[PDB]
Amino acid sequence: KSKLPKPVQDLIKMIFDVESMKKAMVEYEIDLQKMPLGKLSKRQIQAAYSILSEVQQAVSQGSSDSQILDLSNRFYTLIPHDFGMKKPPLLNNADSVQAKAEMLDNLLDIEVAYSLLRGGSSKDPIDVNYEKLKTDIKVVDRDSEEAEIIRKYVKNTHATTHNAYDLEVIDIFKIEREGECQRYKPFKQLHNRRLLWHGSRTTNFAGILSQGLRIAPPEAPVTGYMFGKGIYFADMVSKSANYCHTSQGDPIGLILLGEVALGNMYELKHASHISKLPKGKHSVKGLGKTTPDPSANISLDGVDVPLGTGISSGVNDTSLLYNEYIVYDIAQVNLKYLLKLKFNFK
Ligand SMILES: NC(=O)c1cc(F)cc2[nH]c(-c3cc4c(o3)CNCC4)nc12
Repeated sequence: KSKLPKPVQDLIKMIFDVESMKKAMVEYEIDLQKMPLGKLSKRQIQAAYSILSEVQQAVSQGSSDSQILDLSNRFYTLIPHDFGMKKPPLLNNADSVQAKAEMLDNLLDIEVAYSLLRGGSSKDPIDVNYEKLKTDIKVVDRDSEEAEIIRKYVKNTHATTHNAYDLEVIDIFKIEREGECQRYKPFKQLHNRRLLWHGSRTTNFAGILSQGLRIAPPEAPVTGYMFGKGIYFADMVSKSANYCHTSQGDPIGLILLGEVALGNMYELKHASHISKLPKGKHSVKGLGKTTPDPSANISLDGVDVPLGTGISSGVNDTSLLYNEYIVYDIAQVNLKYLLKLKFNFK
């Protein structure tokens, strides 16, 4: 006998789905016989990051192949895999290291979700797990102007290059993470506050909601980030929705709208490797060739919502088709909405 609206209950069910957790491990080709979901360890995972860092430093050092193979095997001992016919790829290159690092990040949030679900007896089922997210979740009436702005944002900022799917807003939730208002308070005085997209895999949202958007830990390899270890956002919904990793088998994804206090944006057209920021700068803006039409930006409770159609930016010589935004302090993010999206594939 649960009191939450059904869409909120359906959200709680999808994010605490144990079958989805195991399926994600299977897709990563983890050996579940040797490392079940119930044995995932934050300490083992932390050590796995560190080994990936040693591997990364040894590609760049030009170390012996015996030293590299040995490090790559230590990683596979920490996180056992089952590749069937092929061999476990040697971890001897940036792209192999980044793939295992992105997987470790996903694994950590899966550990957060499952250890939450298995943590500390007369309340309704969906409601006890809802409380573990420490997030107030309310459904946004579809008939509201609130909903109308959000659907125009989604409709107008789908990229032309991301032709593989269309998007339909199923549910719009307004969320308030416990303690995030207070944590965000100092940065509300930063100028240039923007409502931006951040996509992630569904198996990440129990961790995202209970802990907020986080930065990769220092043990993690420095390779693989266009703008270093930070929190990344888009102003084009499909650039973030690509990060849901949804498929035809599971075509439902979750995407966040976060208020991000950008302040004075360090504008860059190519990969730069300071995670440090210049004095007076509070964020990085990667400049894309296409940007939402600035004329159609609107201000909503003092926050810019760039809902315009993508138009040429005039920015030539950039590695980026579309903008992105990075902040390096987790307190610069106040999560506002969680969208349940339907992907209708080609
Ligand atoms: N999630 C997003 O919505 C998103 C939106 C953007 F406009 C740019 C992004 N870049 C990344 C991202 C994730 C990882 C890396 O970059 C580097 N390697 C580790 C994992 N995410 C976004």
